[PDB]
Amino acid sequence: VKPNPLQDANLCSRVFFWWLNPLFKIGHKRRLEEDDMYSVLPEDRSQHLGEELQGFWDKEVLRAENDAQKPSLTRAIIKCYWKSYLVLGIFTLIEESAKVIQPIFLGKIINYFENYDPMDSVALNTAYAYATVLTFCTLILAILHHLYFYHVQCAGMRLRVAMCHMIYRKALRLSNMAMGKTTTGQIVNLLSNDVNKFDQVTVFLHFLWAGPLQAIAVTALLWMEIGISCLAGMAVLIILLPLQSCFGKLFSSLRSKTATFTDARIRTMNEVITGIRIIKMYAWEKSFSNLITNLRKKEISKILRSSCLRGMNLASFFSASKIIVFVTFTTYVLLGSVITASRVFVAVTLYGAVRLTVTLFFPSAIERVSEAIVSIRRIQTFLLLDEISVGFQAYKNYFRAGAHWIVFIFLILLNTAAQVAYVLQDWWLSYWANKQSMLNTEKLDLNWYLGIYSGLTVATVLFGIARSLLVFYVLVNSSQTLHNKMFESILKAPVLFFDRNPIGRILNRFSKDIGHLDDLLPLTFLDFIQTLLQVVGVVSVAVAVIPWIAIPLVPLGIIFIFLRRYFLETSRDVKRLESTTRSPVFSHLSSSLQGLWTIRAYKAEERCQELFDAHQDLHSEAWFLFLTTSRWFAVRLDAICAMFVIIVAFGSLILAKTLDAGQVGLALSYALTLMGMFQWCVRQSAEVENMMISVERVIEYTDLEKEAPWEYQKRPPPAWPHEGVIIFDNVNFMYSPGGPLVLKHLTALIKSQEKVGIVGRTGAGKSSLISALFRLSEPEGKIWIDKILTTEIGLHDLRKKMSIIPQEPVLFTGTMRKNLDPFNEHTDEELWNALQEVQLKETIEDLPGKMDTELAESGSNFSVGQRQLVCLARAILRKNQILIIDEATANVDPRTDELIQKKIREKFAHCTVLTIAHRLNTIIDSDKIMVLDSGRLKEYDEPYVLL
Ligand SMILES: CCCCC[C@H](O)/C=C/[C@H]1[C@H](O)CC(=O)[C@@H]1C/C=C/CCCC(=O)O
Repeated sequence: VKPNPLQDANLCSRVFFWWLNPLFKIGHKRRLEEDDMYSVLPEDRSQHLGEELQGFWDKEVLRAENDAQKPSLTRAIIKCYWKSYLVLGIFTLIEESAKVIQPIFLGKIINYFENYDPMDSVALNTAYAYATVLTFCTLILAILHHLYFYHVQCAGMRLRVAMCHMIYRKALRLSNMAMGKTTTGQIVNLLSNDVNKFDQVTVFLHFLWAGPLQAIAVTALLWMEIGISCLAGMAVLIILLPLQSCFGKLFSSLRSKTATFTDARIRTMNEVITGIRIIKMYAWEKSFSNLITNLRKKEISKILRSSCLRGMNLASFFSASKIIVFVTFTTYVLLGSVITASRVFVAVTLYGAVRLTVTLFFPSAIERVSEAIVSIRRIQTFLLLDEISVGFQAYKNYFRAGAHWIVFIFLILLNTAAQVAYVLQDWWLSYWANKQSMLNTEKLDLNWYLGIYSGLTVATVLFGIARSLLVFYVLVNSSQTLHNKMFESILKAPVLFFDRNPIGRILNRFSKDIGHLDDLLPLTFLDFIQTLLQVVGVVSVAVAVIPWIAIPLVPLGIIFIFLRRYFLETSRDVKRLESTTRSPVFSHLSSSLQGLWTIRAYKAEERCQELFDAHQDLHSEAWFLFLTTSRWFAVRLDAICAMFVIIVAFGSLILAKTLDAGQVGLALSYALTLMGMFQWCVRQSAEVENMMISVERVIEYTDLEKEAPWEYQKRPPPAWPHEGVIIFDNVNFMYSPGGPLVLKHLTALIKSQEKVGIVGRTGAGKSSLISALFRLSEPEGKIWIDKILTTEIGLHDLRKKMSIIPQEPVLFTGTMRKNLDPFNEHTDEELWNALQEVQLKETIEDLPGKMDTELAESGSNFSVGQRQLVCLARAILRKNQILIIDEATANVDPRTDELIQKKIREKFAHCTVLTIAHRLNTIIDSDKIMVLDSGRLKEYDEPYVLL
């Protein structure tokens, strides 16, 4: 088979995942397909994860049913998986007591500088010990965390694989009564949407008892340094939850109404893309343009506000750590105390450690657990019922369609000032401290020192708020202007581009690509640039204090660029192995649920269980690699993220003779903040470059074929239907640019007011004479129509004067006044006269409005007879001279067809008609007939000679 090295691998070799290199050495050159991924451990099969839980649940049900109570399932899980989490809790108890010891040994190094005598070696080694205790917590946090994370992630897939097994095992004991009620759709939703929530629960399960413990320890440590003034920093940290939950539940409404706005646009686009051969022939391209532009305008007007909300939320998350420190320290200073450099940065670090975890992790865990319990209750209710007896162009084209480059020069200067203020606000405190220490009572004036601080604090907020809104606007205008180009381009592409491409493709494009452009890109771009600018400030602050930390940074910045590619090469292959191996599970489940009776008839109900186990083991294999390949990278990254700190600290120590406390504390407090942002910065770029493919494929349009224009300048006479004389020549056809000809040398002669009929063999080019008059596909040759050609005149000026009668009518979503006259150019009584002349006046009398009778379901409420009648009404009201009749007889014999034929024969004042048909009897009494052979034509004078 494929023995995996996860076993037979000593310790100190699976902490760095040293056993997973050959896979990368292989995938680097060959694109492993399916047979290069290892198997699973023995204790990860389904037969081993399904039987034990089934036994526990059966024992629970028995014990319960014994005494009068209701049985539960959340007690049969915990009875099996308690030792695992009992052991996993020790670590999270050990790593939460390390984020509290760093700031306590950071405040003891700084204290060496305030009291510094160069000729004293008994107090310099103790500082080295303090700094050494500070390099053992970073290793724990950064290196030993990625194995505990893998294990707590693997502790969920076991549950998710155990549930599905018993679920399926239950789906083969159902009785007829209980089966006919529930639909298979819900049984598959159980497995496709619910169990998939057990992979995130166990991750967010320890933030419920380790969140309320960290805050107490931190607010008890703060009291020993500064005092009561700590409370003034914990009140600006509990208000954010109220002031954000309500705003989010307000935000949801905008999204709801935006969706209910945009659904109609997609519906109308679906209705347009199908039936384009009728619109392009009736010249009705503008109405849809207008009633699409309106909806798009409304959608944009409703999206702007949501975008502003999200931008303000991001800007509030950016600069919340500056409103706490300002208040607490202005209070600590106004009460009567003095300021030093050993308390400030300790408090800074503690605040930064608390606010993040509390306000970002405590809320999500509750939602996760609630969803999990809901899913568990659903599955429980199920299990108890009865049984049986790219490139840079793709960025320019997307950024230069948003605004002039002046805006791209303004937002740069707007982004490169918020960070400057973010750093100067902190530098001011070090300046204050170093000026205080030099005293011996000539105290310090508070006005200056305390006003400059408020100024630096306000500028940050203003410059952090403006940027988000500006970026959002600049990035939404781009989509706003691309969609219009796309739409206006599709209304002119010939029909050739349509019959080869399927509707689903274009519609999925218009929906999903635009959704991505309008919803997700700006947020990711903004977060990425923000988290990328924070790091540069950290580095530039650490360098300016110790210029000798620029020599190793270059060796450390060249390994990242190669490692990223060495990983991404084979990281973009496992996703395919996951998806393609996941789909067969649902496929087999659906296939097996239907064909059930044919299974119970025979005593073979376990073979399918073996097949299901086999089909799930492959997904287990392909999922066991995702976690390991995601963890093989974070360790190497955290190695650097942690070596930086060691370098900084030991440099500060071996250079204690040429600096002071303020700047070293400033450097350390910024270096101890690098373990969270680096991962996010390196992780968002992946999503960005993944979803830019929609941008790429959208610009595939905006540059396509383009037929002749709609209107020239050589206008025709005010009325040029005078004498319909459609003469012909040796013109030919070409559907494809180099395809076969379906018509050869059709030189004929049609006279004014002469009803003509065309007969032939179905498939010999009988339905191709239509594509030359309306010139859908520009043919070769000459076609004179009343002393003038059809090639030196715009399409509209021609298509508008030749009325067609299609074979299969179609109705459009709207009133009964639009389908007959979308452009108001006639009078109501005229429409009434036409309708009553087409034998339909009482049919609309029944309905309420008589001018607002909405019809839907693609004209399903009427019969083909009424549809042909209303089309004849269109033709009548149009009142043209030429008339092109087509027919496809598949209706019934009753008075419908007889009446339409009588009307065609009597109503029209013998105005240049020419008919098509297949039934020989339909074409009778005509003047001249056309027999269409397999590519030529041999007509005769009258039907009296034909037979
Ligand atoms: C500004 C945000 C700083 C904190 C983000 C933190 O570094 C999470 C990073 C992500 C990144 O994909 C790599 C990694 O290990 C984390 C993946 C897990 C995310 C969900 C649980 C995060 C969780 O434990 O809560």
